[PDB]
Amino acid sequence: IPPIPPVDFAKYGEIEEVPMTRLMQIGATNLHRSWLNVPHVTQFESADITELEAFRVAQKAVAEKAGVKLTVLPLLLKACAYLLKELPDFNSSLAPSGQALIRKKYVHIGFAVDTPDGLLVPVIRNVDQKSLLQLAAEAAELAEKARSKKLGADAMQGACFTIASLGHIGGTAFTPIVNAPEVAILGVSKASMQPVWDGKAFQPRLMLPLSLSYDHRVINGAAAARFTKRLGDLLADIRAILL
Amino acid sequence: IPPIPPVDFAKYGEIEEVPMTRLMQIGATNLHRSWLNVPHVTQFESADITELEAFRVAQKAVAEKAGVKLTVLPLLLKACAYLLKELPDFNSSLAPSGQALIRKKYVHIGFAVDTPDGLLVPVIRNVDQKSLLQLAAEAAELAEKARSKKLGADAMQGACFTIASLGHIGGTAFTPIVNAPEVAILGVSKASMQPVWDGKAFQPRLMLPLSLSYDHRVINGAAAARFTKRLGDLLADIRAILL
Repeated sequence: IPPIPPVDFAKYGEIEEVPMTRLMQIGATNLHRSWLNVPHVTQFESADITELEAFRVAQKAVAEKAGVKLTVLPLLLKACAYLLKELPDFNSSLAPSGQALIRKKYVHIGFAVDTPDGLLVPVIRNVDQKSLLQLAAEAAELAEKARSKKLGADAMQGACFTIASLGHIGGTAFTPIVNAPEVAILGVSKASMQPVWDGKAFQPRLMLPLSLSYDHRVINGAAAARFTKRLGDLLADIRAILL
Repeated sequence: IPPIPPVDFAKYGEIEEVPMTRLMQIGATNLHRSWLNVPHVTQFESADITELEAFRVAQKAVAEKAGVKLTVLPLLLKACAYLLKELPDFNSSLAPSGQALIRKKYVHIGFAVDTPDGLLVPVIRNVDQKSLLQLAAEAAELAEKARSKKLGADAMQGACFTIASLGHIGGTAFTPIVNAPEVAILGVSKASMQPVWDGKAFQPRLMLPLSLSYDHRVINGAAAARFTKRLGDLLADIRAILL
């Protein structure tokens, strides 16, 4: 692939060289390898989380009694695990022969933690089997170990899917890059009060922006549209996970 | 125990003798054995099922697609199974030595089916592990087999708890009899719209009457009051089963 021509940046003013941590360099390589290997499409959707939010906030007592903080992330992890089982092509990878998908029968999900040294994506194993306060505890632990460089490379392996949440900082939507060999990554941005037509008038609903990027070789437009539609449906009423 | 004196009923008018099925006679014996063995207390509670009802009715599409009818019974079975795990003394039996409780580490629940021949209480095994549409399917099957005399005595065994629902016929509450060696039975009656004080005014909420009878040798008043309070809490918001 043609390289970018070097420029003498100091011809234009003062420059300074800072170096990249080995973590950034690793990260840089993996993103570039994914970019050139995966033809990316991003499907955008918004989910009504007004009732989910009310639930979160009411269970503040129980979560503190348990010592966990219950954010949107365990609710997101539980719903994507239910969906990764319903729509199995999202829980799979392209076999190196280019002619088979390896469908995984397990659901481990990674989530992006941005640390000073670079991006880490710890993996919670068997998300489909853990409860909201279990995933809350564990997500929190893995993030603290990630920040404190105590995350062992074992916990960075064998994910089937990645959630990347930037809702705590800002933004309306973004187009994340698939962590190949996974086949999809869910970006989540900031929730806002939005007018939503109730058939007769506009009601304020709290809306969560979702950005699903996927590997278009494995997932086609209709399948990905159906995945963010079911996810918006499960987040609007998380009780559907019970049936 | 002193017998009831025989009366010549025909001195007062015409009488007719109909016989009891063997099922009624079995049933008659077991109830009398429980009655004389278990000092019974009934704890009454009401649960707000307005939102549960809305959920039931909205999932009518999914349940029909699955071929199951989703009544209140699978929702009741799922919540009592979660609770039978939280409050383990309800999931136990008095050991024959009179000095130990056998705590069961499994949750199988029976439910009363009134058939022409008599009462049958089929048992769904491992209710804690099945989903609302799974319990819906299975409850329906077991009831049809019960009515059609095809219920094998295997499926009438090893229950930990019994739900007896008469909400489809009527009534405000009743005092059910514990099926010893179990230690409790939940009676459920008809839901009604009821005014419920919202701090400022009376709001109509749909209220489900619950009647928990228990074996007072094993369960004391505070524990049973806490059990129907948690059950009313879980039925008012079934999402708490997710955490």
